[PDB]
Amino acid sequence: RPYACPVESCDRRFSRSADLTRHIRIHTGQKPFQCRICMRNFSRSDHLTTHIRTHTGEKPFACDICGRKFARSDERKRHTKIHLR
DNA sequence: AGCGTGGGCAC
DNA sequence: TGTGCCCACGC
Ligand SMILES: [Zn+2]
Ligand SMILES: [Zn+2]
Ligand SMILES: [Zn+2]
Repeated sequence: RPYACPVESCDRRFSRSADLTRHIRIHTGQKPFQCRICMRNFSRSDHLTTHIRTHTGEKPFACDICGRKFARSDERKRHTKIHLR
């Protein structure tokens, strides 16, 4: 990991500089992506997309066992295991 | 549960 | 780099 975060209080190191560039947003407080519905700002475009589903009710991920739908794949993943014994 | 949000990284 | 997934933790 050649790329160290230059912020004094931070000890994170990255394999790729582009990842350090994304990381630095934490320290600069930069949130370039805004939700046009509630005007909230987010650090990443991926997180803005899933956030928008909280407004639209879009839930693309259905449980294979019971059909319950979720906005995110990881939510469905956390859910499916409840069907275990 | 609902969902913010960082880290890894494919493309 | 931008875009956007998986994974994982947190409240
Ligand atoms: Zn840092
Ligand atoms: Zn919003
Ligand atoms: Zn289910």
